[PDB]
Amino acid sequence: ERAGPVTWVMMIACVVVFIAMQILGDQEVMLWLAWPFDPTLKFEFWRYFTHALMHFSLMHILFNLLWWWYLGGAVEKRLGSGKLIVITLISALLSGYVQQKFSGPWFGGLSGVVFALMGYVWLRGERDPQSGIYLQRGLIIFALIWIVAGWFDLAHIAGLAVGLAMAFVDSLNA
Repeated sequence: ERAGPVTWVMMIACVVVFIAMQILGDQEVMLWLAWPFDPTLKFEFWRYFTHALMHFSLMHILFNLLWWWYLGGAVEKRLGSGKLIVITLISALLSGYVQQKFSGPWFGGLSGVVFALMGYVWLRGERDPQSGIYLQRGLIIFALIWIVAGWFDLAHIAGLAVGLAMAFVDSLNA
């Protein structure tokens, strides 16, 4: 009667990891969950996705999970659990890949997924007001501020581009 099962299972997953991180420390958990730092480790495939589960502070997590719950829960409500899973897998895969090239393999966070969900929801809403999915200009304003804020350290754009591409492809139905 609220947010769907994919919205919830992600939130719990990131909660479990964040706690493990508190009890064991960041390093120990990064060591097993981070994008491979060494080609020998390229067959531990969980790492191409599991970087997205790790958060480094209670604000880090809370801020991502608020967006995830609002955006992801809207995608799962209007479009189903299948669509969220796939936006989530592809975006984590790709924003992890771009991020790793920008700055190496020691990173974590669901914000690549979150920027895919923002691009997606906003474009789908723009091109396809039908499916009940839309992003307020207030929130699109918060997206771009968040991006330029990131450029001044006050993944993102890669995420953004995946969500915009997927939403385009999904809105070729006029």
